[PDB]
Amino acid sequence: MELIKGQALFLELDKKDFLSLKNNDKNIPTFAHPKNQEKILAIFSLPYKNPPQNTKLIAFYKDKKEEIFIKTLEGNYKSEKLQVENKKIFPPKTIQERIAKELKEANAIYSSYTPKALFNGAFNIPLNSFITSDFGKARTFNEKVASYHSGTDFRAATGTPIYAANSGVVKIAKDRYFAGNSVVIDHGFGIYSQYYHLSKIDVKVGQKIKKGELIGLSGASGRVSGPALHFGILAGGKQVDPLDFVSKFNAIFQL
Ligand SMILES: NS(=O)(=O)c1ccc(-c2ccc(CC(=O)NO)cc2)cc1
Ligand SMILES: [Zn+2]
Repeated sequence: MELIKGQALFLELDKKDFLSLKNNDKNIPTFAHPKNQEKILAIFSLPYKNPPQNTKLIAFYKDKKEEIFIKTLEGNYKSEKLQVENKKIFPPKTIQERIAKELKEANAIYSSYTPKALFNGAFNIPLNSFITSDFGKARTFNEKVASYHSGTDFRAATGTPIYAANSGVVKIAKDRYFAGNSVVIDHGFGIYSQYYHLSKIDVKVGQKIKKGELIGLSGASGRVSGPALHFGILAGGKQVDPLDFVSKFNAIFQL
């Protein structure tokens, strides 16, 4: 199979006599195919930075093993040539500490797998705006990816209402260093949506939020480049193309 880096892939497998799905010694969870009852699904993601050239998954069954080969593609992302090497930047220890703390808080949340659907049908757009900055915009130094845009940015003046893209449980609802005022929703199955640089947060941690329900007002908090909404999707343990994902997810979980 073929998958562009920084993208998610819903794998289809026979339900019957299935024991596990592995990638070397790291197990991948599975969930029901909502229409076809003889199948199950698994989300596989390739990171934008340093993906392997290829991947070999193994679906182990009671009576056999079933290999999946996935070729990694570069795709067609925008990329600007960097001039100054991404040298180890030297922040004040107060900022270093906050980033480290927030990294630890985030990793714990993003590997807190919930084995049921908290969502309700398809994802919707968190607002009815347009993309000002695509996902996957890379900054490159001697053909190596130094950094990239982990989500997609919508046009939003400060104070534009933002709504949850799907139903779920709120896991983060606060100001963070890089993200600014952040909302992060667990939709189940390792699927998390992200809403950053808000001017106002209208939800609490642990709160059940419905799709289409208001989560906050867009802002510019922690955003150097002016007011806008940053929308991100983490799934299969990786930041992925949010619109590519929504499209793939929605084709399965429509109604
Ligand atoms: N879920 S997480 O691990 O806490 C997390 C992931 C990504 C970012 C992030 C930081 C800076 C920018 C720059 C930008 O131009 N935004 O508009 C974009 C995204 C922040 C937090
Ligand atoms: Zn952004």
